[PDB]
Amino acid sequence: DRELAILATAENLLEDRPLADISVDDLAKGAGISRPTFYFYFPSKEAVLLTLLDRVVNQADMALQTLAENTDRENMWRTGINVFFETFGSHKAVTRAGQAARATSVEVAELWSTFMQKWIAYTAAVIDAERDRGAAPRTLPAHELATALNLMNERTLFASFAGEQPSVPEARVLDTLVHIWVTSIYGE
Amino acid sequence: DRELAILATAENLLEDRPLADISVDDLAKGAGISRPTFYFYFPSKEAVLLTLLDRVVNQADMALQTLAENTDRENMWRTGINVFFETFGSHKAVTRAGQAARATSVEVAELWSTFMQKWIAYTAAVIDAERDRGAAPRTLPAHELATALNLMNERTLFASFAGEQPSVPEARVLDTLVHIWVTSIYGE
Ligand SMILES: COc1cccc(OCC(=O)Nc2ccc(-c3nc4ccccc4s3)cc2)c1
Ligand SMILES: COc1cccc(OCC(=O)Nc2ccc(-c3nc4ccccc4s3)cc2)c1
Ligand SMILES: [N+]
Ligand SMILES: [N+]
Repeated sequence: DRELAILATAENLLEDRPLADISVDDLAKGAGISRPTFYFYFPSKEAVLLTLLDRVVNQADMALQTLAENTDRENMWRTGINVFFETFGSHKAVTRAGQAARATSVEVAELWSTFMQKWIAYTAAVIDAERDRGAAPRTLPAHELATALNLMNERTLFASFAGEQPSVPEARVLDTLVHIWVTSIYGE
Repeated sequence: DRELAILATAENLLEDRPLADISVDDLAKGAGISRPTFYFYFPSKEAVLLTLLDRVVNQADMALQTLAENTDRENMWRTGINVFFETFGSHKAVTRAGQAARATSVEVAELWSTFMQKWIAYTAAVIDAERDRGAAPRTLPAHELATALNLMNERTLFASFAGEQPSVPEARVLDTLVHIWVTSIYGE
């Protein structure tokens, strides 16, 4: 919880500016500790972002697990995509920074990669179940369809949350993604 | 065409390694010229990448214009998405580097942004035409559906071309994207 202070301060500062405009001394100051005391909890400012990102991706992941262990088909996909929209949506600054650091950082890249593989494998399993019960047609291989849908969400939510041009406005992005998932999963 | 030599050399070196592992002296050497002679044609190695990216995006754009000024609906979308797949697919190293430099470079960011807005506006116009002729249903706003489909293609092609994990294998990515465009455009 000097640790938690450092994490909270880094998330607050990331609202204002990028990681590379945040100094260790910045983080230390905000957390009420000295610089060498900072280095006791974290090896670097990049390690702090990694930890923040790790907690955010694990929060989406635990929320999706919760949903899984339990409405119409459209509403089912909408409630699952909404886990990602609300979770990353509630941590935009960390989302944007972890987005950027995937270039910068092999560790940020592998964390992102492991969780995307997990969410894709879970989307493919649900598509397969829908196909085994006769509710969805056997069109594309489920895992390939899942990979594209998941990558679409990653890129489109990142764009909306960053205010990119072009982007879907944040107020319309959930409905946009759900329409594309549902038509592509159930459509022939 | 000392200019063209510098452009060709930079595209060849980008096959081996990132821009930040390529030196001006590298580019100059490959192009058969001195360093100050290099600085006569380009202000920096970043300006060379910008130019390479500019020619690649304009090539996709002119190819899509060609198609536009002229088969079943599935095949129509497939031939248009294929412009992007073949054009960026034929220039992977430049594609990957321009992908990365969007973070690094406001100019790379604006070039990418201008062309994505243009391709989205064109996809929305064709969707609207399909809806005006009664061939597609009026579901999502055409421009929002176009923005998500185009962002999906950008992210999914970049992943396939980079060999990312996760990605759709390059041999399956065109069919994957076309299925999602067609079901989402024509589906209710
Ligand atoms: C920055 O934004 C990002 C970054 C990375 C991923 C992302 O979206 C993934 C996603 O929405 N995938 C997804 C959505 C829903 C489901 C599921 N929803 C349900 C609902 C009921 C039962 C099983 C499931 S499985 C699975 C994966 C968004
Ligand atoms: C690195 O990979 C990238 C990077 C950026 C964009 C991208 O894909 C955009 C795309 O496929 N959009 C697209 C596809 C097709 C069409 C069209 N296809 C036809 C076909 C006939 C008539 C009109 C049209 S309009 C419009 C936009 C791929
Ligand atoms: N949100
Ligand atoms: N290609």
